[PDB]
Amino acid sequence: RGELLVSLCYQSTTNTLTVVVLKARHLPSDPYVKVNLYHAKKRISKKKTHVAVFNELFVFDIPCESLEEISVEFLVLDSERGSRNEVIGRLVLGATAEGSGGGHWKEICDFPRRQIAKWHMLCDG
Ligand SMILES: [Cl-]
Ligand SMILES: [Cl-]
Ligand SMILES: [Cl-]
Ligand SMILES: [Cl-]
Ligand SMILES: [Cl-]
Ligand SMILES: [Cl-]
Ligand SMILES: [Cl-]
Ligand code: NA
Ligand code: NA
Repeated sequence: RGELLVSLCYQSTTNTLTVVVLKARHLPSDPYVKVNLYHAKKRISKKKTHVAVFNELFVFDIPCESLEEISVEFLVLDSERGSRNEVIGRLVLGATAEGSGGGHWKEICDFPRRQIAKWHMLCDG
């Protein structure tokens, strides 16, 4: 399913979360990335890159005092005129994400104000 390089930084003093979509590799196409921010299970924000180096920094406002019920969803999509863009791959980082996102997310919580970059495997989405 391919790989996605993301950097995250929990700027806790301002309650912001910065997210950089850097790049994808080994994609199976006209890729862009959509980024959804969830509070508990409600989407509270969304971003997307242009349409595979992406190099795009986003700043999210966190409405609560911690990242405990926050999750970030990355979708790598193939842009195609005249039909629904197909999800090439998917990545969720959060407090109960599979393993990848999970530990990257934990490290973000453990080292606030640090930028931590990591390669993650994409899943089906
Ligand atoms: Cl490689
Ligand atoms: Cl989209
Ligand atoms: Cl979406
Ligand atoms: Cl949408
Ligand atoms: Cl650039
Ligand atoms: Cl932004
Ligand atoms: Cl890595
Ligand atoms: Na935001
Ligand atoms: Na389309």
